[PDB]
Amino acid sequence: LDPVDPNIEPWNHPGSQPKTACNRCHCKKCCYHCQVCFITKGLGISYGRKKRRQRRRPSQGGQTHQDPIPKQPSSQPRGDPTGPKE
Repeated sequence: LDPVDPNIEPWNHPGSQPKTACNRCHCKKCCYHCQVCFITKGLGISYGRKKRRQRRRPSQGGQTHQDPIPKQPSSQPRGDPTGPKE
């Protein structure tokens, strides 16, 4: 775990497939800060996250992030045409 930063850097979704196209729907919103496989396998449950583990807070151009942009989809309804987020 914790290779580059997260396991496969899965903080870049269209907001219409990995979280809408009949995907997982069981471990993505399992009340746990929504980590979705990141620096720790505990899923940010309570091992001691540092937030800076992302090393790309300013990167959110269609990133559909969860911790940095939990505000909304962002860069979707007003940025890149993902699908039904416009």
